[PDB]
Amino acid sequence: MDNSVETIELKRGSNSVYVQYDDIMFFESSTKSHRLIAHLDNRQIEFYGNLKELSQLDDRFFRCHNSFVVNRHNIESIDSKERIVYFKNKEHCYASVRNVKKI
DNA sequence: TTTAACAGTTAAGAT
DNA sequence: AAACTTAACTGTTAA
Ligand SMILES: [Mg+2]
Ligand SMILES: [Mg+2]
Repeated sequence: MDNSVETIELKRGSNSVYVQYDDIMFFESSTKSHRLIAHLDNRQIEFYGNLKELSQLDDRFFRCHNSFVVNRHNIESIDSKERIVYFKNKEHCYASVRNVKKI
């Protein structure tokens, strides 16, 4: 078990992958029902979970949109006009009108 | 500056 | 592991 760095267990059936919090740029809802996609530095992991629970895990995980939970540690910049959040790995996600200012 | 109506869309709670 | 339901979202628009 990785005890020295905060980690989240992402499950796939009886398989588990432990991912360090700051490996994660953001989570988004999957096109697949009841699944989410964790966007890591250079990998994506699809798993069963809910965005609400993830946002409750840690102050750094913020619900910036109904469909997205961002890791504040990995935000590089925000285009506030278009409400696009940019991450250190060059990915982006969207923030909602009601949540963008609270990031 | 603020809140929210509107109407379409979606996250998440039996088999 | 992977259909049906509806509260609560969404951006636009207005006040
Ligand atoms: Mg890292
Ligand atoms: Mg949080």
